[PDB]
Amino acid sequence: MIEKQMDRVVKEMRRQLEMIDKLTTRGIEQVELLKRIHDKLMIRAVD
Amino acid sequence: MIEKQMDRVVKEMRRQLEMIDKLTTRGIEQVELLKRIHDKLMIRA
Amino acid sequence: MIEKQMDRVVKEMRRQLEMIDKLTTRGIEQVELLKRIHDKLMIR
Amino acid sequence: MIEKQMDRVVKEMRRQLEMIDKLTTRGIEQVELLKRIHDKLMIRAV
Repeated sequence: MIEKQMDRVVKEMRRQLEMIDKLTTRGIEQVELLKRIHDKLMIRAVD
Repeated sequence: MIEKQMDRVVKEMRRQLEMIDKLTTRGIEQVELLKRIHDKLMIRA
Repeated sequence: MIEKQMDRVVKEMRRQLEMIDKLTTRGIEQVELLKRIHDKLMIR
Repeated sequence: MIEKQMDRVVKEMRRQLEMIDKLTTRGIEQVELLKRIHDKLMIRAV
């Protein structure tokens, strides 16, 4: 049945997109951590 | 200064990741809409 | 010597974005598995 | 109707995913640009 094949695909896509979402959130955390590093450099760049 | 180049890049990356996030959310909505389509098909046969 | 901390973060971001890339490519495959399903339905 | 509706959805998703892909590639470029910045910092450190 194609409807059962469609089901397997839909579940997989949901699962892929949820992972991409988790990774994206983890990336945004890293970007903040990168902003903090930029800041430390700026503080050191003055003295 | 490198530090100002780093700043421009960090800001850009955040902006890219926020877009990817919006698109991902939009995709999950579409996947639900696809689950609804699969259900209609199940009802039809 | 933060730079080592910056390094650890940059490597991790590279790793995260490469995963997102693999998943994105897997999604595009799926999107075509779906177009084939659409086609089978049309043939019906 | 459902078949054509499904088609709309699928085209939309393919478009969303291709954008995510472009952005991901742009992120990878930025990460390289960041590696280069780290290196410059290393050179300036000594």
